[PDB]
Amino acid sequence: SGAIYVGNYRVVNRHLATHNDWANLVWEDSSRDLLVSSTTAQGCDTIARCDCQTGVYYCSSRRKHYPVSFSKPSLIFVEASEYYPARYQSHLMLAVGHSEPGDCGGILRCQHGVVGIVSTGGNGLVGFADVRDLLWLDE
Ligand SMILES: Cn1nc(C(=O)NCCc2cscn2)c2ccccc21
Ligand SMILES: [Zn+2]
Repeated sequence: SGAIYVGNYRVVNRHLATHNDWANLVWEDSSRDLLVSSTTAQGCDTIARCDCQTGVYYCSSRRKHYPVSFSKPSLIFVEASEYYPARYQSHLMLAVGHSEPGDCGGILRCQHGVVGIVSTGGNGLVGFADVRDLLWLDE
């Protein structure tokens, strides 16, 4: 689990979105595993606007943060789960690192702020859903 709070928005994995997230829907993209909902309270996380390929991510299955090198956001074929069939997920970044299904929602951060959130994994690789291109989150 996990979410990013910026301004009047909440950014979550689309497959983990609650009934309340869907009732206050702003934007969703099934190909990216992302959903954004509106909030009453003002969030204060900072979104990174950069092309960093190094950062740190939170791994709840180990209660630890790991520093990683990750690829640039792209279109990668990912295997099926109970939430999605096997498909091409877009705006996805991979890194060598540990992850489990329950780790989805953990934030990946660089010196500039929040880069994205854990969304896919397997074979000793962890995938993150990029949020740096969503410029409207700051207004
Ligand atoms: C981080 N992580 N996530 C999952 C997962 O099944 N849930 C996401 C659902 C999904 C499927 S394709 C994009 N999102 C996973 C499975 C094994 C190991 C690590 C993992
Ligand atoms: Zn950066």
